[PDB]
Parts: sequence; C-alpha cells; structure tokens
Amino acid sequence: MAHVVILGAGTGGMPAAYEMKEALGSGHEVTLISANDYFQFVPSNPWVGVGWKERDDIAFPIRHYVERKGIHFIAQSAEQIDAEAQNITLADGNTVHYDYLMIATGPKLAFENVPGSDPHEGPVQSICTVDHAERAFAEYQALLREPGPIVIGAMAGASAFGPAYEYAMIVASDLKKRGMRDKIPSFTFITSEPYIGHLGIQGVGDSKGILTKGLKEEGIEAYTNCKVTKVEDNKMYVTQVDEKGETIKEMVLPVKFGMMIPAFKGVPAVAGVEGLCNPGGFVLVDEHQRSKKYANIFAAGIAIAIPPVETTPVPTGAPKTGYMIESMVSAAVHNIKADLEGRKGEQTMGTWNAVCFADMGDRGAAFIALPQLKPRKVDVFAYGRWVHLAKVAFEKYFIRKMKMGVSEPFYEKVLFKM
Ligand SMILES: Cc1cc2nc3c(=O)[nH]c(=O)nc-3n(C[C@H](O)[C@H](O)[C@H](O)COP(=O)(O)OP(=O)(O)OC[C@H]3O[C@@H](n4cnc5c(N)ncnc54)[C@H](O)[C@@H]3O)c2cc1C
Ligand SMILES: CCCCCCCCCCCCO[C@@H]1O[C@H](CO)[C@H](O[C@H]2O[C@@H](CO)[C@H](O)[C@H](O)[C@H]2O)[C@@H](O)[C@H]1O
Ligand SMILES: [S]
Ligand SMILES: [S]
Repeated sequence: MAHVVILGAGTGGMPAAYEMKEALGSGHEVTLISANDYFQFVPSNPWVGVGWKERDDIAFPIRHYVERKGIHFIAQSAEQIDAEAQNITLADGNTVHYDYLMIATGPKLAFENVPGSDPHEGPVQSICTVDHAERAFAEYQALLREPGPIVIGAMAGASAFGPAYEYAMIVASDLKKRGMRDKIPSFTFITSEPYIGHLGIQGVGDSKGILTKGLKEEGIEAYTNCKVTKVEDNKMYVTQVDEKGETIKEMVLPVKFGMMIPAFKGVPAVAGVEGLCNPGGFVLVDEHQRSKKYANIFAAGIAIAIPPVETTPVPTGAPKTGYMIESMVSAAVHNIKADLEGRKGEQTMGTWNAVCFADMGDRGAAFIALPQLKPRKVDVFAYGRWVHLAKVAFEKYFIRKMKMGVSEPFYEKVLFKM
C-alpha cells in the first residue's frame, strides 16, 4: 500500500529511513532520496577542517546499507515538490510520487546573504559540509605556507555558534602544535551574538565567562553584535551595532584565512512549496511534526520552523541539535504509522533542548540546556576529558548505527546507567 518518501539522508533523514521501514514493514514502500550518495557525520566537519579527521573517517556510501534493509535509495536532488499532485521532480527530470513525505533536508547555507562570502568566491571558508571542510583545510595549508590574518566566527542570522568556537579553538591549537602560532599577524573572532557564549540560546552555565577567557587565552580578539555586509578584495566589511540596532562601528579586516558560519535557510525545493514554509523556508509543523498545510507531509531536523524566543540586536537563530532532532524523527515515524493505521499519532518531540559537544583534543566543552526559555530546568556548560570520550564514542556509535540499522529509541546510550 502506502509509499513513504524520506527526503534527505542526513542526521535526521538517515535514521528516519531505517526507523520508517522498521515500523511499517514489508507491506509498505520506503524510499530515501538525497542529493549525495554518501552519508557524512556533520559534527566531525570542524576537525576535518583542521586536518584532524579525513573524509574517509566520517563519510560512507549509503546504498548498500539501506537497500539491505529493504529501503529504496535515489541519489538524486529533489528540485521541485508538487504537494497537490504529491510528485517530486528529481534533478534528472524523473518524478517520484509519494503518499507520505517526510522532509529532512537540513539547511540551505545562505552565503548569498553576504556577497563574496561563498567559499568559492573569496577567502571566507566553511566547515558545514565535508566538501567545504576539505576546502577549508586546503586553504588553511595555504595560510601555513604564507601566514596572514585569520578571521573566524558566525554571520548574522547564524544558529550554529558552537562550531564557530570549536573551529577557532582547534585552529589555535593546531597552529601551536605546528610552532606556527606566533607567525600569525592577527587572529580575530567575529560574531552576531550579543555577547560571547550567547550561543543562540541566551547563554548556558558559564559559557560566557569560559569562552571569553578561552579566546583571550589563545590571543584571539573578539567582537560581538557584528554583521558582515560583504567580503570583497580579501577584506571582510563588518558593521557592529548597539542594543538598539544603531551602528557603533565599521571595520575593514583583511583575511588570508577565514571561516564564518553562515545563516541557514530552508532548501529551495522545500521553500518553494507554496504555503508550506515560513519566510525563511522552514517547514511549519505542529507538535506532532506534521505540516500545518499538508496532512501527508511531515518534517524533522533543521528543516522545521522553530519560532525565535529572543530578538537580538543582530539577527541570530537558536540551534537545532542532534538529540532533539532524533526526537522529532521518532515522533514523525510513529505518527505516520498511526495514520497508516487509523489513529492520529499523539507523539511529540517533547521538551525543547539544545545539547552540543565540542572536542578540543583530549578534553572538550559540552552544554545541555532545557527548555528554551529561562529559568531553565537544566542549564549546564561543562569542560573535561569526559566530553572528549563522549564525542569520540558518539561518532563511532552513530556511524556504526547508520551502517547496521536503527530499530529503536536511538539513545540506549542511557544504558551506561543500568
Ligand atoms: C559544523 C556543524 C557542527 C555541528 N555539530 C553538532 C554537534 O556536535 N552536536 C549536535 O547535536 N548537533 C551538531 N550540529 C547540528 C545538527 O545536529 C547538524 O546540523 C545535523 O546534521 C542536522 O541534521 P539534519 O538531518 O536536519 O540536516 P543534515 O544532516 O544537513 O541533512 C540534510 C540532508 O538532506 C539533503 N538534501 C538537502 N536538500 C536536498 C534536496 N533538495 N534533495 C535531496 N536531498 C537534499 C542533504 O544533502 C543532506 O543529506 C552541527 C552542525 C554543524 C553545521
Ligand atoms: C560545546 C558547546 C560550546 C562550543 C565551544 C567549544 C570551544 C571550547 C573551548 C573553551 C575552553 C576554555 O578553556 C578552559 O576552561 C576550563 C573550565 O573553566 C579549563 O579547566 C578548568 O575547569 C576544570 C573542569 O571543568 C578543569 O578540570 C581544570 O583543571 C580547570 O582549570 C581551563 O583550564 C581552560 O583551559
Ligand atoms: S540550526
Ligand atoms: S553544536
């Protein structure tokens, strides 16, 4: 009977495919469609960007692992979605009909917001994708051959601030390990955050003080409330505002090596569905992950819309992170299954939370924050070896699971208790 399509094979989409097939069984067709033929473990990208990891450590071909599970895989980008006819048009012009569609397309990296900021058009690189992280590293090596000013940070509208700090810190660390640090004219951190360690979540534990001291310790000069208007002639044009939005300065910073986390928007094939998304291209869903306009469209991951709780001097967004994403996936699968069986599924993603782990080498920083608005129930920022062991363990676990299959509540990791 019912044909369920999962669009996008990333952090939410890959497990979604397995969980979907596992829940529906042999009487239903599950098809996974994605723009790339390989899965990549995104949290490892910053390390790739500094050459501490290789593509081969963090990426692998999808086909065999999902097909052996009875899942169909189309390594093709969706270009157009007709929600009325329920047809997806692929890059190669073929079309795929669906009865249920689960959108897990992740972020469009919106380099267009800042002219000249695209990794291919200037010195400002990116570590959001393994492709980009490889490019970043390559440029980093050029920096090593001809030392120059470094600029790392997060654009206006960014939501993934952790990766910016992680990358700045591991770059400094790598520079030192190479006895190359003191050869750098200047190393500067530019962020749209209202203050250091805001992280798009109004700060967590002592994120402010600890990240502030960390940057200072590494001789990284830091500026907040910044937006970049353009990257041009290897200069970054920065405007810094006050709490009221008024300009308080403009800077022109030269860049030999740069990495700025861009704003995320929804991908075009999805943003292009009339009435499906908010103006940023994010899918508007109810608490059950069901599209508010189309009863047979669900969504999970960065792709869904989550309303802001704060309005910062420079536009910033709140991060969507792995544990909450899996919780969205789990609800979507349950609720589609319920549709395929009469009921309206009642499962939700649960309490909003942000969880992030960043490895520095032998130790790391991690935070856990919930719910979204303060006063919170848990508001922890921690640094230690346990964080490094956690991150290493989790990468290994997730990757193995993406090869072996996922049947169950993803975090039996909480069995290290029992
Ligand atoms: C650098 C970085 C580090 C991060 N580190 C952490 C971390 O340590 N911990 C944590 O919890 N979270 C982290 N996150 C955030 C979040 O967990 C990841 O961004 C996660 O990969 C998001 O999952 P997703 O499924 O929504 O999107 P993605 O993993 O990006 O997957 C989207 C998929 O859809 C595909 N796709 C897009 N458009 C189309 C289309 N039109 N047709 C077909 N396929 C398409 C893409 O190719 C991709 O496979 C990090 C994010 C970044 C950018
Ligand atoms: C992961 C979410 C956020 C992403 C940001 C990633 C960047 C993290 C880099 C910040 C590192 C800060 O740098 C570090 O601060 C901590 C905590 O105060 C250290 O360590 C300090 O606290 C504890 C444990 O928490 C130690 O065991 C220690 O002996 C003590 O000195 C400092 O010695 C300093 O080196
Ligand atoms: S995000
Ligand atoms: S993160």
